[PDB]
Amino acid sequence: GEEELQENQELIREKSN
Repeated sequence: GEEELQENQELIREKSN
């Protein structure tokens, strides 16, 4: 869940624009 918790906030900002 950790990778989908805080780390998800990175890919949703960058890998989503």
